[PDB]
Amino acid sequence: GPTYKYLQKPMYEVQWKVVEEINGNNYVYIDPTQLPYDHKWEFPRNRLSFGKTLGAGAFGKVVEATAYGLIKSDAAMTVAVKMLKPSAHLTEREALMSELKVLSYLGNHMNIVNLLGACTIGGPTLVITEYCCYGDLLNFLRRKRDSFICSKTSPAIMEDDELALDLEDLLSFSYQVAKGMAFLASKNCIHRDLAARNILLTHGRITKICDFGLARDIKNDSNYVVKGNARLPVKWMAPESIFNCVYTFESDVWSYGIFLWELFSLGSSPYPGMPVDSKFYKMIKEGFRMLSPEHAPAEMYDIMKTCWDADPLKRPTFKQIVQLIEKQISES
Repeated sequence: GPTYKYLQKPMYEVQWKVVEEINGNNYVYIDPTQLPYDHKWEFPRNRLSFGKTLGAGAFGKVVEATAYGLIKSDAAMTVAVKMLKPSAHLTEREALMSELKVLSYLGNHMNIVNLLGACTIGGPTLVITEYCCYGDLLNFLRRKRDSFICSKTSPAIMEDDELALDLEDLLSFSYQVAKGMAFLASKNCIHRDLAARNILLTHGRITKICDFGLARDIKNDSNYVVKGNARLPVKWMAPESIFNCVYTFESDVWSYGIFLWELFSLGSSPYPGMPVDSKFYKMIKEGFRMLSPEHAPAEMYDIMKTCWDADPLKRPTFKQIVQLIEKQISES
């Protein structure tokens, strides 16, 4: 209804950013509304059947659905559908349109959650993406955790996957996520919230980097902390990024280092037991770092440490990380 303050209610926002140029120092981003939309993506909404909710946030949700003829003309497939509230204002719907445009611009890669289609006419805006049957990687690591150190106990069952977790899995996830992020970086794209909770797993134990924002309300997740005017994933953020309030290619790399730590720690939360407050920010800026997880190979811990270099310029690029891990594989 009518309000007497200009500041608009919180609404869904586009999550990933595309960089136009770095003149600094500072980043200038592309305005996503200016990107094209190809109507080849348009899918008759009557060909969707909605199932269970996968995750819901304050503004909308993502649901499991079946789609008929979406990719192969005479076949049904399971997909994930992103939606706002049915009466969402056009300005909020436009954020979903901009998201659709960014996904289209990025293009397809095995290690992201890919765009499959959209319903932008004839009703509430829907974005159709890949369904990842095993859910998020953080939960997967936690369910499978006990099997890493026991070969007698039956591994936790997740859908059809009754297999144990081993070092080969962790090395594979490390490599896959690095490739996915190298892909995003190659398109000048910044994720801003890379973490195990936002990486999904599908058939073949393939990891897919996700934009999960619509599917949770961060007020209910203690890994997001009030810091100034925002609630932020501070334990995954680079110190200079927290201080200057800017997300960069180098701060995504910092996050990948934190991801490697939680990966080889089998789903433990970072800086365990450490209060997140004035003292935490100070200690990280002054050089405090986590030590190696028990299960992390030395070369992976070494990558972690470089991802956490106080100087953003000295951190590896994702391209360089991919090369390093591929060197590991060849020598293995």
